[PDB]
Amino acid sequence: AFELPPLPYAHDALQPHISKETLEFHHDKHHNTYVVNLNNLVPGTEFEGKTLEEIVKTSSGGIFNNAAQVWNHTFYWNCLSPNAGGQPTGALADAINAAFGSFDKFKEEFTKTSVGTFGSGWGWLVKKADGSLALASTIGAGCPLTIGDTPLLTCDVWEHAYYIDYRNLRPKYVEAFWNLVNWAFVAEQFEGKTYKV
Amino acid sequence: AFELPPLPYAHDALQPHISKETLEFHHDKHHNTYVVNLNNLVPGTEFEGKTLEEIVKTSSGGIFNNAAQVWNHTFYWNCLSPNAGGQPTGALADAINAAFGSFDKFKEEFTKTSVGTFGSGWGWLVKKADGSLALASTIGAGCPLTIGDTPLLTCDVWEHAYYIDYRNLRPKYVEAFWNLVNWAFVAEQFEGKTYKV
Ligand SMILES: [Fe+3]
Repeated sequence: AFELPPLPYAHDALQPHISKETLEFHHDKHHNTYVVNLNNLVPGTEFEGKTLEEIVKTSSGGIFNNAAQVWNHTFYWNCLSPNAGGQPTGALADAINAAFGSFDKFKEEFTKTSVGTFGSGWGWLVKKADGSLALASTIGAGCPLTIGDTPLLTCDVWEHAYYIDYRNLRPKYVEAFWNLVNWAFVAEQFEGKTYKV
Repeated sequence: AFELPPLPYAHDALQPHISKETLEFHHDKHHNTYVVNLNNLVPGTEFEGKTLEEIVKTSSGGIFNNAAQVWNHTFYWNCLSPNAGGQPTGALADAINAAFGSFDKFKEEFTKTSVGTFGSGWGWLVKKADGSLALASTIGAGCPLTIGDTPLLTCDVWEHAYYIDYRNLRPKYVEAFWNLVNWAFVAEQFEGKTYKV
């Protein structure tokens, strides 16, 4: 059955941008719940052998909400890391600077897309089927995988992602998340070995 | 312009079911923000003279999300109170026991409807146009007023309504909310002077 992927870093590794408490709750409880619920939902269905990506790509209803949320969260943890942040270099940086004009202007628009997500949702930086870059905002457990797009970066805006550390100040959370982005991971997604399982 | 209604009780009046901190944030900040945004949104539009209820009933988009969230919150604060909880008596109790079988089974189903709201939303107990009782779950700022139904009771399940006190334990929040319900207010809505502003 599906399993909860260990955190790619220590629980206190992302301080002081995201507390250890936030990670314990967000990863140990919330993420875990989605995993548990997915494992209770797949038995006896046509999703019994499929892979996470496979399920979120063909499922709907409650199976989807949980499957997509598990993936979204695993992907999300990888988009972050200690001693990171900064900017992307190489082809990624060119794709961004060419699609958004500059990295600072990409952050501006990525921030607007995230913060402007009404309610529970996610902010995304994706690569379309034509290799072009694009921003997307999903609500709930919405995942770019279902539109054939390729996720390069994501930002969880569900209130539990930041309430402990920023309360209602969602913008201050997004701003501090920039200091944790794992551009190496984003780059890998951009063009190379895309994240799976 | 629209104003933020004072809390019907002290900020620490609902302890220990809902902390004073939760009320200061939920009411003083979140509730207030929806008010402030509504006031920036209505000027120059066709909602310039209307009432809160009028706006949430004929608006859409961002004007709606803010108008309905202001209403939902004001209504919500009234559905709670110190030295309350218990059960409804009279005609309300009859309508409940007749629609749900018993008050305990109504709580079961109301709880299921609330907790089962995926993401940000609200749990409701309404009275349809044919006087029958019904449960509803809205996402985001969804309000039963727009369906011509009559809200009797509501439970905010946006994570900010309980994260400070229960974190991811939404169920323990709903369970503690029952100890705060102001049934007199719910009764008023059931049949009589319905809430205004
Ligand atoms: Fe709220």
